[PDB]
Amino acid sequence: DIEERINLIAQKPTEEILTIDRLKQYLEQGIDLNHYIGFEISGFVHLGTGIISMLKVRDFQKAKVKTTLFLADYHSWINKKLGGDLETIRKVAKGYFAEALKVSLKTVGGDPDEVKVVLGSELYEKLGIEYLENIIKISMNTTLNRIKKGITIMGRKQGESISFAQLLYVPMQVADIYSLNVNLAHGGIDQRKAHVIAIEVSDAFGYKPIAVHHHLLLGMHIDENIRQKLFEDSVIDIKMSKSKPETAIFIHDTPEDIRRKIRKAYCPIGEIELNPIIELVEYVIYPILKEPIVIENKKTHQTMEFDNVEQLKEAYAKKQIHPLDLKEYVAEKLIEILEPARKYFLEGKGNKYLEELKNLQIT
Amino acid sequence: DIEERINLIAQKPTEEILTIDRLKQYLEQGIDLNHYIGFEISGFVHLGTGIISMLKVRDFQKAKVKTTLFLADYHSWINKKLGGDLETIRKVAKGYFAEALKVSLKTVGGDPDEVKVVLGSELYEKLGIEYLENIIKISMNTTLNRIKKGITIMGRKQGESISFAQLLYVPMQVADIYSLNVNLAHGGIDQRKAHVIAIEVSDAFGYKPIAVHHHLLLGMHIDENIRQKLFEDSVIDIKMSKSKPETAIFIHDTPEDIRRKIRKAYCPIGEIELNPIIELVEYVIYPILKEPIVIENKKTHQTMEFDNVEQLKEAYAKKQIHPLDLKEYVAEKLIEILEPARKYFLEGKGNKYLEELKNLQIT
Repeated sequence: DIEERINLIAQKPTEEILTIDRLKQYLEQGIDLNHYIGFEISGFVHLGTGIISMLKVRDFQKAKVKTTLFLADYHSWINKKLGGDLETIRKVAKGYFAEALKVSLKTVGGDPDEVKVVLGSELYEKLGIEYLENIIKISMNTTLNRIKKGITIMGRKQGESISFAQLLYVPMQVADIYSLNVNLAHGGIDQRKAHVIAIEVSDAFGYKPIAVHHHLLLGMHIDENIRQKLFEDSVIDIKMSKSKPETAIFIHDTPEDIRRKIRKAYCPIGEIELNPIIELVEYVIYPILKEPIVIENKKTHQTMEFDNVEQLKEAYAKKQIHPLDLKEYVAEKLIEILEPARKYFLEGKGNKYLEELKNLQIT
Repeated sequence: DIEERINLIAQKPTEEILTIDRLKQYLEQGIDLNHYIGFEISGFVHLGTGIISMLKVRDFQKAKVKTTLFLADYHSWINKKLGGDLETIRKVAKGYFAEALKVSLKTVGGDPDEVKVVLGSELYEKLGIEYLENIIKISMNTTLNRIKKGITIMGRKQGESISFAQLLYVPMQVADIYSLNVNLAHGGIDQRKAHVIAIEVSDAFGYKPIAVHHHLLLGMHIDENIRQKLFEDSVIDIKMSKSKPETAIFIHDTPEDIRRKIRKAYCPIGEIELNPIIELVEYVIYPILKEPIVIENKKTHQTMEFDNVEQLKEAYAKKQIHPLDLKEYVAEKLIEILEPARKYFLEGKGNKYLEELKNLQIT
């Protein structure tokens, strides 16, 4: 069973695990894996922040680990998110953002009742001094350059204007992992540097936490020629974010919005290296539902069935699949998947949080 | 009476007050002045750390302000003081260091029962979240360069090896002032930068704290030619410290030790600009007891009476006072002043803390 668990933790949404041997030792000795993932409360919940993260949380639940959803309200308050008002960030956390992550977990096929939602302020108040001690013990075993290099954890460049709270962010995040006795730290690949610092200070806590980083799902508009020829990739990268609404596919977007956003997305004829459409197939659609991928051509009336995403990338490199039919298949699949979440947020209980907590606070 | 209070807060041990107008506005409106002074628990208590600081605490008590002695155990634990063990630093604080500052306050002529001794850990545990919030609010309104320049608060150079906890020291000290609602921040002139940062973040706390900095009492051995020709003064300065025992006059030193340390001290013939002996007269002896300064020459059998330290510096510039007679007068005066403290620490209750808490912990 052990290998099935590792495969289950190191599945397709996973991009990198540090380290697979440490995870093997942690299962050989019967050790119990605690997991959380940090979420800055910023903007609506889209596919990259919600679906793929919950795809991993569910994959962790099947692997019989403990899962936890962490709402870092202080980390968002440092980055001046949602107007910089702490009370505003706290409601979206306790209200809109938590219910958004739980319905996304149920949508991808997880149990929202089995995971634990922990707010940052309540955790720091519960521990009290132990949190500040962990911060100092981390800061005593790390350098300023390492913290000044781990700015990409929050999605900010090294050249952008700074504040000492943004530097304090990094030991605070490392303190979050140690405070919750988390053995399996999880997040995006942009959250790698802070997790590496956590392993570097395991001497002051008694255990090395294993870091798992999923694939940062890539936005629809990479039509801008940010050609990457080689810090360089970390700064100039662009992904599905919240300042850019038209390139973002939120879990509560109208089917018309999903169609018009998928349609205007970047999709070359045979290119696969940076296609935002096949990435939705590889990291969102197929991981949610593993049934064979069927696209329906127009010019030829035959359907086109592939057992797995590798055969799709084969056929797309051979220019056998027209981009409009792949786009129309992705849009329809995303509509059928998100429709439960859309009903909650637009037609059911979720409307109170989405309509007011997020929009009303916006000036 | 107002001017008598300002004179009483801005007396000879005071080197600089920021700002005298702000202190005048704070007394014109009847505002109440809260005071603390931070103490890293490091080494024995000598004249610079104990006597002159308590001379100001007593001067503050006469000015009818509230006084508080703060034992920054986390700040010493960051600087790896006393072996870096938190529990060891906590006992000297609760035991040796607190009783040392209180008997020094009673020696200079203050009330040890009127001041409040506050430990850092107990304060941070009492406030809990409010302390961490204040730290973030300070760090959000300050830059990294300002914190990277305020390293001299703990007595460390910019070029020396660093740790992120030493940088976090500075917003923590600013958070100490705001957490205790301190309107009159007090310390050495080396503690000026952190107090300036506190005024710079008064926007996030609702009041500008007034900073008072006393004269850093200067060590016996400045015979080394650290000639200062112009950061430069802050790095290369040398003062009465605890790594250098022979240049330090502790409050519990044997009269033989005080004599042999005063005797080998630096004392030019007519120079006054850097004489460690006249500084003991100007900032220690005369402020404690304001009776006319009487030195007794040997070659001429006449005594030499001066109303105040300015006339001493006049006569010393005229080479009318031989350095051995000034040294023998300073040594005898320091012996008669510290003898109450010596009895407590060497012959009375203080021996248990001094003999064991400090020496036993040393390996």
